Amino acid sequence: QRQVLMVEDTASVAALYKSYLNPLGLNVSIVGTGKEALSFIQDIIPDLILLDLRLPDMTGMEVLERVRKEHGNVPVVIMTAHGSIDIAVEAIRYGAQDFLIKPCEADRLRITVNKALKAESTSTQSKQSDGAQYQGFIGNSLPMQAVYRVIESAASSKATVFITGESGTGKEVCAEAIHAASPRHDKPFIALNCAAIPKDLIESELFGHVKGAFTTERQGAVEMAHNGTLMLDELCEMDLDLQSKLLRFIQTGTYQKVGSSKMSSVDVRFVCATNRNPWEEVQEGRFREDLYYRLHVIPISLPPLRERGGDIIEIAHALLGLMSLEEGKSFSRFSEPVLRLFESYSWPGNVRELQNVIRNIVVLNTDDEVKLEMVPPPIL
Repeated sequence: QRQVLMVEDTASVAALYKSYLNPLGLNVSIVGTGKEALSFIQDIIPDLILLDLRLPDMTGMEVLERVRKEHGNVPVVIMTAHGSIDIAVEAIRYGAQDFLIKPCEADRLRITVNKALKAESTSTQSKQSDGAQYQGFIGNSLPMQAVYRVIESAASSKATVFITGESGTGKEVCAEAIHAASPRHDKPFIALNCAAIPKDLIESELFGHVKGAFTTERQGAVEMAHNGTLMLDELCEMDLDLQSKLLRFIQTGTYQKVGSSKMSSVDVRFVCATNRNPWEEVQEGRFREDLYYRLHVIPISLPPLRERGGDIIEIAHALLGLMSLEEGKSFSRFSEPVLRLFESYSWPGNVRELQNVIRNIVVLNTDDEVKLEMVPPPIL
């Protein structure tokens, strides 16, 4: 059983976060001081440390320093309030793997923990900027609460989940949430983006191929995903010929590797996503109607940023830390007039536009605080 050490001196928060992790079937140990965390580690090296920056006997940075003096590999995820993004960024620079903005929600914590444990000891590869909060999957606006509700109900079912929403609204992270809350959480999570692959290769990427299939026997997504979750992202980009083979695979669980006539089978739970209107794609003859009704079982609609109220403040704070790290700067807060302006703007490009705007600010300015004079058009 994997071990997570939670260094958290607020007992109610530690209990809440431990309850969030219940679906993952882990051994979670709570300590409330740096002394007790370091004592634990002398005996048992955990598979992950969740480390609050604020502790009664020493700072979280001091814990991190003392851990890294003897343990260079154990993953550390920092838990921080808005007010300590400056310290969270310095913690990453010193040797921590990611930071989580508090308060945290159940799905975001499960995704972060599951990704940190699988990265160490096989799912689709992941890095820091792939973290849930940077993709917009953070906050407790009513529209997001509706998403979390469906994830919780659906995760335990094998029924296919069909995710819609504009580009950059959190659809891929929503699929990771389903996986982490499901009984398949410890099995592979495989995401294939159907737009990211050329058409002459996507059948091979999905179903594998044998040696000399086209100008050695490689394993496709369906095989990598066996007993786990297969996510088909940007699914409406798939061509009609491949759609017919996908429908056959969904119905029968059977497939052929490219270049082979041999029949193979796997057991996957399906999630898919599109930023198109899927029924419109059916009406226009671009998407098979039978495939639509086969897949459109448990629908989830991600709300755009303009419908999510105060969530934008949380995402912006996460991204300010991420862009400071990426661009070698030390921004850690926004002025209140900047935040008011971010709340009034409708973000037509959703999280990608938010990332762009914050990156532009961080590249062009050197400050600890984002001020109104830094905000580009068309925001102001």
